Amino acid sequence: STGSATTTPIDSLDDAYITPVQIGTPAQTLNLDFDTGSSDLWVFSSETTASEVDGQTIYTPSKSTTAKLLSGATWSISYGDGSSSSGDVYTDTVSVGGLTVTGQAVESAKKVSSSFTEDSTIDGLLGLAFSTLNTVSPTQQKTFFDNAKASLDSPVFTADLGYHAPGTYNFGFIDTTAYTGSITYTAVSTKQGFWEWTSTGYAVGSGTFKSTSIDGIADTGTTLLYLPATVVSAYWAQVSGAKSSSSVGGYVFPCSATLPSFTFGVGSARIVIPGDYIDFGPISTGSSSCFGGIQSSAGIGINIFGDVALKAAFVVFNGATTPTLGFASK
Repeated sequence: STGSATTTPIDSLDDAYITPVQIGTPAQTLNLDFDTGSSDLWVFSSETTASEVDGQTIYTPSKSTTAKLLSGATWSISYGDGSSSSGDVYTDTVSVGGLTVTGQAVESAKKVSSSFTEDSTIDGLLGLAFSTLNTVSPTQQKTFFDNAKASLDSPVFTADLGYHAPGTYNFGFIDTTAYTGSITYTAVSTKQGFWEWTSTGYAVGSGTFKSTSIDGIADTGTTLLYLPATVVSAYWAQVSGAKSSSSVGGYVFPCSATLPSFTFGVGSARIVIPGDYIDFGPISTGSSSCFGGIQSSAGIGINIFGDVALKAAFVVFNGATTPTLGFASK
């Protein structure tokens, strides 16, 4: 089997991407944030505290003839941005782009933190990291990809995120029309539960490439590109007036600037992020200070190849017995 679904930016900045997902019988379609940095499929629901729901579409398990309470199971997750959610668990039928999994754990939120409530466009998350990170207790649950894998034509999914435009998540096949050149594959460590890999270096604009190993994670659920402070300083030093602002929480730059590109290495190959992809707009409405799309990972503990980086590539998440990642230009 295969599936193919369009993923759409939630706003004009590509702050996140939503993909429609069918849950239950008859189908209830929710727009979920596909997140290769986590491993829980959770949704706003009829169980979510009413004051914490503000415009999201909810899953109502009592209206699904295939929903079954997973008795005793609870979940609770905290994300790198400080947001969180928790609740109980049902199993139900879940379809993405024509690919159907029966018995998928659907984690129903009883509580969500303010950032989720405040984002009316995201109805939940669909985790695509390794199932070892799933938070369901006492019986850990499998991701949608893990449950689908055996049925897929090939044990892979691909992320093709757009810049200020829709893109595609495919399951079970590699669309050879969706990229240019060849796909370069690179090793993955699953030891932390992430799609963790080592970039071979970087360049700023037209500058020379610096060969240096950068371990990080391919994370569709993180907006920006978070890299070591040395790398980030070298980038912003090429932008007149750019500075790190403790009050804003990262590097800002004059909105009048033209940003240089940023290149990252995948083996001997190179992925070029155009400068425009690094502009996240005014820090506040009407400001002439703009927020940078490349930020330091120093306070995180891990480097994160988020959407800023991934949207410049066609990315293969290869879930073979030994997983690997593939990157192609597009």
